[PDB]
Amino acid sequence: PEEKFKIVRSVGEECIQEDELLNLLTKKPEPVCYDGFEPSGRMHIAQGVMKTISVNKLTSAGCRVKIWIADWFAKLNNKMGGDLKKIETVGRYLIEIWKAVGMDVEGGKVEFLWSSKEINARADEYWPLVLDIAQKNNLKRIIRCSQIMGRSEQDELTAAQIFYPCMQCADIFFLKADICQLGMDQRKVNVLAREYCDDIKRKNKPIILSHHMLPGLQQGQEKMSKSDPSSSVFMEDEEAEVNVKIKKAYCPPKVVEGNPCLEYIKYLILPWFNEFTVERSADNGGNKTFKSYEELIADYESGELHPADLKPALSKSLNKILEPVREHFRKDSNAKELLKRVKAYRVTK
Amino acid sequence: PEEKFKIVRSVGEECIQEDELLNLLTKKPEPVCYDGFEPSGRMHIAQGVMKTISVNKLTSAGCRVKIWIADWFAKLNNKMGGDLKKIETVGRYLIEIWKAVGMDVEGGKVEFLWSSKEINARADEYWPLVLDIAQKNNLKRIIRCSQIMGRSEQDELTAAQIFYPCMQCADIFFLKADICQLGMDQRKVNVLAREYCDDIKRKNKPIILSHHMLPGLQQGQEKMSKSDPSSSVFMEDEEAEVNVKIKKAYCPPKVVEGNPCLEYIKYLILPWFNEFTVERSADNGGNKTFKSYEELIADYESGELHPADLKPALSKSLNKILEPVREHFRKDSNAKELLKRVKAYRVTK
RNA sequence: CGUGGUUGACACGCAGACCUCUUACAAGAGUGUCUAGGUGCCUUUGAGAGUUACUCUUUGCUCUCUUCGGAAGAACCCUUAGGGGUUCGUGCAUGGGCUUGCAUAGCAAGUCUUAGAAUGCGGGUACCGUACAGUGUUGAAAAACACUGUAAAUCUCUAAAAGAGACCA
Repeated sequence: PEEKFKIVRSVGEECIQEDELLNLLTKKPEPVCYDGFEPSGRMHIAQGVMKTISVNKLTSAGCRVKIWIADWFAKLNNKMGGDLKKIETVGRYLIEIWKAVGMDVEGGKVEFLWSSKEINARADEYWPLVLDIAQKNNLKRIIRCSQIMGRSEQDELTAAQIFYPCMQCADIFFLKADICQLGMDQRKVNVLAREYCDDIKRKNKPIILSHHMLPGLQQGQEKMSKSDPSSSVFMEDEEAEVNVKIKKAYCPPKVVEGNPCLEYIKYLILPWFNEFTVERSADNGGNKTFKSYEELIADYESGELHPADLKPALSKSLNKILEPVREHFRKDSNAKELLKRVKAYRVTK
Repeated sequence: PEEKFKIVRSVGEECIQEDELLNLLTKKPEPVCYDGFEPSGRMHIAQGVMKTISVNKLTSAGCRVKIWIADWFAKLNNKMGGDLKKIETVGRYLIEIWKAVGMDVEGGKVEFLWSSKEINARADEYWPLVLDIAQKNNLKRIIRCSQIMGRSEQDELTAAQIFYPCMQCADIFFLKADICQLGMDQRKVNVLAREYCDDIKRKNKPIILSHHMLPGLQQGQEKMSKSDPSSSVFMEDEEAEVNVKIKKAYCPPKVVEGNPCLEYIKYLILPWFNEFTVERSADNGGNKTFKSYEELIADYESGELHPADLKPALSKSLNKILEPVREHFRKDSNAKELLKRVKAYRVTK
């Protein structure tokens, strides 16, 4: 079990109640992890590669991971104009990308679930729980959780934008979840779920594994936004476009803080290949391999590793990791049609 | 149609867009009526008998009436502690109550429908509507739709309590109703729904048929309260119970305003019996029969009809109205069991 | 913006931008490309009636003549030629004196300029260069002529928002 809490804790930067997670790993042989995915259009890299890495870490630890294709969450946030069929197409696109990028679906440990079909099948189990969470939480607590949706508390929130935390908190218990492996922004609704467990006196509270929020490619972008395609790497971005964005990616010399390129390295590459090789001419210090992020940041700050070397090796490696998905969507006809339809849709706020 | 227009109009104290109502009666041979009521315990007279009078008078106009069994909604309001089983038992109690009191169901024009059952059978049709109502209306408007559960906007609100108004407003297009026969009390959510569709630019708003809110037997009670059985005559109340409640009922001499006995006559006896007979000794002016309410008020204000004579006649007529219910619940085993269980349930605020 | 070409084509002095390559946004290379807007007016404007649980208001969708003349320009019907019957096209806030809150002059307000087209702004209305899709011609490439359109391609093809009068979990 020791390696296991290491393997899983490596999934998220923030882990609440580490001892209880250890207990769960020790006692219940196949913990169930989940994350929610609103199909809101083209999905950027932090969504694909980092999550594939995380789910692979979990399944290698023996965890069952449920990928919640949260369609009504997408409509509740008026994605795609709230269109059922476009949203279904986008979800199929996402599943295809995950299969292509190297997600261990064939392992039999990853199950992709639709909120509409699944919840439609057990409405009686769910809706009472939503009513209960909604009843046991005043409005203000629900509104504070709006950041799960990407909306501030000052946003004019539709009453559905008020219910949304209720359903998303409920899914935690609907799905009988053990580990909430999600992003930072899901932290408020996850705490809503624990305080609900406190209200309903369920001893077994869910473990919380909140993941690092991958920044946008431009300076000061705490997170990639689908609204700025140049600031977000899309998993279907082409070789040249990878290159262009990266070149345009912010990467000040000797400055690690707020330097996105180093962060994407840290959270994608070293997790992907265990090391980062910067290929350099003999005159400029020759080829160099970074097996760890500390070595990379040291060589970056000292000035031995300049951004002009990081970014090219960086985009090289990014295009490498992305090439299999390019090949899949070039080869698979249904995936190709899904890609064309998804790019044919307008991104909505 | 003018006959139909008058008949339907007489049901409610306030009838709105009378032009639209006349148009509907002329163009739709069988317009759709309904009532939504939380099964929250013992049935008092204003809720049973007045509703029976209105629904029967409407069905004689050829109208179809859908009685909305508000079990899921009642659970939203925590009736019987929100226990759906007790809610269902109370609903069966109330249905057999209407049957005993003289509903025209055998005419095939009255329909009892279950909110939980129908919503589950057509949840795909329902839930989107509630969402939409949530969207097009801010929080403040839905809280302004608070009353249809009862409290003012100031009392503490949970999120389920915010589902409720939009859920009723969705009931509208869920039921395909053209005229909504309910009390004055459904009003601000009524325009919640008109605003809803003005926004969708549909073409035909349904009519309201607002029933008078019957006061309690005590001074200053603008409406009946089940929290006060002493101010509430229950349709299963024995002759002694009715007589005592009427005796303690507020009825100042020569004062018509706020005299619940007079409104009780107006809305139960004259509508039910077409007349009101006050039995008095030859010395006390002898028996007098009131066919119209104005004659009753003229004699009452002039002092010829004293409360000592009005109250016994009121109690006699009310007991006459309630005797069929007593006989039904005395003879029918299932009705008697339902009565036992409903009386056994603590009316939960 | 100018140049030689009288002129269309053809090249040059400056900017910008679309695409590629590099490159840390920056920055640098490539002529593959393009780059004037006008001629014309209207458009601040009675009321009511309707937009799937009340009224009304701030706004939006439909029915009667569509307020200083209101269908501006267009289109449909009929003509000796002058004309006529019909439809569509319905923009939004302020002033300026009038007096005050202010010793008169910000901002607003009680009044009018049906609208001082005055101050700010879009849409439709023919023509033109431009560019392309389509026709016919001159045309060996290129270029050009005339018509439809676009230049702000296109629209809630109906998921129009808010506000004031009430009985809860």
